[PDB]
Amino acid sequence: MGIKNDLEIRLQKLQTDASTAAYFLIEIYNDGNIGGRSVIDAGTGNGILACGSYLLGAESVTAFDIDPDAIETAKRNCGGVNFMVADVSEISGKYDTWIMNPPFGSVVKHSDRAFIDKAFETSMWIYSIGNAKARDFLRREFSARGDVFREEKVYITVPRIYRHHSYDRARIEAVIFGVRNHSF
Amino acid sequence: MGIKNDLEIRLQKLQQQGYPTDASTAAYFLIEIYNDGNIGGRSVIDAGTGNGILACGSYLLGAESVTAFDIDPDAIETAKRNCGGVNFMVADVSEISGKYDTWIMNPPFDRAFIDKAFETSMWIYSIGNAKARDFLRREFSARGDVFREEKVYITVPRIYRARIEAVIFGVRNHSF
Repeated sequence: MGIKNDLEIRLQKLQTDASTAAYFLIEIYNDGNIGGRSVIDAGTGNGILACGSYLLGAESVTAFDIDPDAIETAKRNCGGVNFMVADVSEISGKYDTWIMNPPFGSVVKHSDRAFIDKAFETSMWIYSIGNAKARDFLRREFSARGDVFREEKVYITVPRIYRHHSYDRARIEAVIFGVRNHSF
Repeated sequence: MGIKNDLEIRLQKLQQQGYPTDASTAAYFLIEIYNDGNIGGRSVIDAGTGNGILACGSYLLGAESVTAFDIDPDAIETAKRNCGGVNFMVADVSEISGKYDTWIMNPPFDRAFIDKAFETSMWIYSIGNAKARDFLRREFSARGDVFREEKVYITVPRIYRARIEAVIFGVRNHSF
């Protein structure tokens, strides 16, 4: 029932939710940036975005996280992916596409800019999905080093257990960025 | 001791299964690329990988990522056993389309592999029979800067002397 649904069910077998992850990845795929491409997934966590890229036919997929426990789980989820434990400062290879899922929001740190800097020194096509609170900062930074062809609003549910009132909004705002590196 | 010697012994233990570049020459070749700074922490692609010796060697030298392809399914199966940390795949060179820091090949001389190398990688290396030296030099010099064209000898059985003249090419892509 569509590539998004077909991918989603494969992601659900693994140990961003599967629907959102599938949506995000299919966009990159339709842009022509997954299939037959070398891809690197930064801050891979359980590896869902890396496994998804592999499932979509990426020529090669590399993924890293600072947490060894996350990598241990990721490797079992999809062995075909080149998973590694590493700090972003350690990344030094070249890849067609860079994917990341930034946790930071309003407050930016040395690390937050570290991922952006590394992305532009590493890949031609850069994608990010995360909190919409970093929207202004990210757009500014991405547009200063590349062409932002995508800045899309996507809604993420906030469990009621994390809400402070019945009249509060049920779904916060996230943002998807797609950028073409000015460098290579 | 010796980085070259250590790698050589490791590569020799690799299963042949499916003139091959001997472990010594392979180690020598890869160490040159490593010292050029194009293996360690880099994304490497080994074209026509065979039993995967050059791909496994690149992995053992700390490549950040290694991809390798061959049109022979049995070679790829043996390669995967030799070093599972490498992204081995069955494929014709025409199907390759990703970008990598470094392209490594061992041509049995085909412009097909050469064209793909220049389309995909910043650094291009080749090792093979010295008789293809003129052909390859012409092909490489047009789309890149040849910084290495070295004569070396590969150890081979006498059944077919025990040495054959080979040539090593190191090229920097004009592109990228």
